[PDB]
Amino acid sequence: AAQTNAPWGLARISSTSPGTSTYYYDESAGQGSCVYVIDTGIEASHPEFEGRAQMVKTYYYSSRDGNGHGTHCAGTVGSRTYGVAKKTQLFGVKVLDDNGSGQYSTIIAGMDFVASDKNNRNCPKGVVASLSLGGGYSSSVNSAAARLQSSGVMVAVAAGNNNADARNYSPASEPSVCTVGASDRYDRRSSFSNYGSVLDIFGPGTDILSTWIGGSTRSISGTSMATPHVAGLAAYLMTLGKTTAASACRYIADTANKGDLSNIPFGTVNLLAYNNYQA
Repeated sequence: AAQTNAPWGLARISSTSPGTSTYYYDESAGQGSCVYVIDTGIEASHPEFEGRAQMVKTYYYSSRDGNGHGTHCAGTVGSRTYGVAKKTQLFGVKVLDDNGSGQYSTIIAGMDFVASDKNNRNCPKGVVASLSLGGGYSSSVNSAAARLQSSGVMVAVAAGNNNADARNYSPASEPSVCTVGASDRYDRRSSFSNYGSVLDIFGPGTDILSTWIGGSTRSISGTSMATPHVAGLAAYLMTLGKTTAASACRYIADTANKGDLSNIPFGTVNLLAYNNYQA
């Protein structure tokens, strides 16, 4: 399948070169997979989600996304126009308040929630969790992400936006999950992207158009935007049967575009997420 005039990041993940604008992908499109977006919530009524999104848990007075961040990330995973995996099922877990903040204890509870809640959902092709959040190093936060991964969920986490080594941030620094840095449309490391040996992969993160609250759209930047590209890619590849939740991060690294990014510090992987789709 071909989506013309796609957001640059979608075109990038199906291309061996920057500078194109059509997204190519297998029409299975993540059908039968599920992606949990652990964030500020999801505006499930947005026409872009087509009834495939739902809130399943909140720790606050509402499950609605009063911020936009979680809706944007969910749109990059799975919206019809802005999403990588256009037929996946999206489940929102609101661990962040409408200012975008959350206590680590709540975030940990949300991760353990997903590890159990997947057993209440129909995801025959597999389960992914997208975590566009983080703060300073916490062994307890890292352990929660490790448990979620161990339970059979492909965990993708943001590297962080400090232009610093991600070893000092959580859950970015957890070795067993997929830690995602950000790149721009010219294949440069995004100016804010964290780096370091703990990164597994880069995805598009600068000037990413996606869904927003109020039935709208906007372009924003962050490792928060790169992470759902990778989460959606994992769901798409799992639906194709090419990999599993336990092996998808490594598979994405195996099949990435290699050595094409600029300003990658010595010792950080130079790997850009790529779907290897042959139309």
